Amino acid sequence: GLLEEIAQLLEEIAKLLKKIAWLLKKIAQG
Amino acid sequence: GLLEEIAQLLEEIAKLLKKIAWLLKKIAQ
Amino acid sequence: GLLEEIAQLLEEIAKLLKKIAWLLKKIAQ
Amino acid sequence: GLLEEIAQLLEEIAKLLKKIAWLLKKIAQG
Amino acid sequence: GLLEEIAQLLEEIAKLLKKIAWLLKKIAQG
Amino acid sequence: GLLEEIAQLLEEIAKLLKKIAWLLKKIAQG
Ligand SMILES: COCCOCCOCCOCCOCCOCCOCCOCCOCCOCCOCCOC
Repeated sequence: GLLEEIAQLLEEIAKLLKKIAWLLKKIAQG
Repeated sequence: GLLEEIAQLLEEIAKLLKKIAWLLKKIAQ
Repeated sequence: GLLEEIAQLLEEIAKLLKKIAWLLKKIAQ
Repeated sequence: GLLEEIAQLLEEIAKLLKKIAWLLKKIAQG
Repeated sequence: GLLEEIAQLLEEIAKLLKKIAWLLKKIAQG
Repeated sequence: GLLEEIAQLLEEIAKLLKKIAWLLKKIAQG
């Protein structure tokens, strides 16, 4: 169903934001 | 530091998005 | 209800984004 | 500067999310 | 670099948000 | 409809995220 499809896409965005946060922590530890 | 604080805020946003996904599956069921 | 919970989570996300913006200005200034 | 421009764009995204929340509350009310 | 990597992930987030937007439009189509 | 408005707001957020991605590339350049 399409709501389950959107839910999976949000789960994918959440994973990408976590990846950005990890990168910023590296910029700060710069 | 300020950049580390921003990163922690992004992690909080991700947790909120996962909660939205859980709610959407409940709506569908 | 489930949709209202989703809206509340979006409002929380917006507050977190405003905090990130303030921190960016402190980095700049 | 450019960081201040990004800050402004994040403030705009926050405003737009707040609008989506407003709209979802309206769907739920019906 | 790390900023360019963040930029790429932000672009992917934007693409997924557009897919969500399209699925929302399809939900409106039944 | 309201879902369609939400979809368009998500598209606008996606555009702002793309602009942030551009500015981050410019900061890196720079
Ligand atoms: C039937 O009923 C259906 C209802 O269906 C409802 C569906 O509702 C769906 C809602 O979906 C909502 C989705 O929201 C996504 C929100 O994404 C936010 C993304 O934020 C990114 C923020 O990124 C910030 C990056 O900042 C970098 C700073 O870098 C600084 C470097 O400085 C270096 C200078 O030198 C030190």
